[PDB]
Amino acid sequence: SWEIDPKDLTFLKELGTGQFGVVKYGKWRGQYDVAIKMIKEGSMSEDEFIEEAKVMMNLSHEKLVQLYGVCTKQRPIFIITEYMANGCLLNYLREMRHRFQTQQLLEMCKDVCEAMEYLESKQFLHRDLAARNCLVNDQGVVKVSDFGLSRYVLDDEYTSSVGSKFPVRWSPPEVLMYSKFSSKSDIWAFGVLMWEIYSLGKMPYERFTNSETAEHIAQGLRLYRPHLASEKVYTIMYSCWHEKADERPTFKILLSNILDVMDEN
Ligand SMILES: Cn1cc(-c2cccc(N3CCc4c(sc5c4CC(C)(C)C5)C3=O)c2CO)cc(Nc2ccncn2)c1=O
Repeated sequence: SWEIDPKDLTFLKELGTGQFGVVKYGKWRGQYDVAIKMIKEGSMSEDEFIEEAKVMMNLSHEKLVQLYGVCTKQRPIFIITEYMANGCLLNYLREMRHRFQTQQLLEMCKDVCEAMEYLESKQFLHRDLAARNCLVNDQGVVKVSDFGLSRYVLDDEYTSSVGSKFPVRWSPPEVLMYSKFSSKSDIWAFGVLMWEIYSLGKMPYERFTNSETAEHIAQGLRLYRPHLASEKVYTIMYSCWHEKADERPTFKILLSNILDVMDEN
């Protein structure tokens, strides 16, 4: 794992707080934009993360928010990542909702699907894919962020499937019932993400509680077709929500489906 010298980091701006505490914007060696997570003590299974972190860093793709390296020879430890000037996709969708062409929406889906196909090819699970966990750069490219980190979270409200922070609305039945994560639970989440994109950042199952969502999707309830989604596009997101995991497509197939819709237009 790349151990970055904290002396090479210059903090510039507060970016707010996430599950592991404060995140800042800064530069590495006076030139490269980076984000720096300052890992709050007690928020992360740190020994576990450090022991397992090299695989995460070796993940390299244009549509992933890259994990560059770590600073572990001090307290608190740092995680250093690629910086994305336009912030998280969920806010981006909401703030420009009157400006998007539908072709731009499909392109966001393509971006995320490319990232997820790559992770799938590495047998690497995201485990918390959602618009809130995608970021947007200065040229409008969407990238997937914080893949794999859900595993190291110490927060019972997040790790319990009946916790108030658990991503119930992005979870398939087998995750809610058995905590069975697989590439196919990332597939389900991706479908919900597509719905978030085409709904311009609406909350899935708004007005339903988490437990009501779990209850009803287990009984077959599915998100409705957003007004901006064509039938071809809705067919793609809907295919991600087969009750049976083994009936859901791969990200390779989804990518091929999305490319086909793009060509046709
Ligand atoms: C890389 N990066 C991270 C952030 C940023 C800033 C504050 C907080 C966070 N989050 C939010 C999401 C998140 C963490 S850790 C973690 C999650 C989900 C999880 C439960 C699985 C584990 C986090 O660190 C992030 C995303 O990692 C903001 C950026 N950009 C901007 C730009 C302008 N304004 C604000 N942010 C940016 O480029």
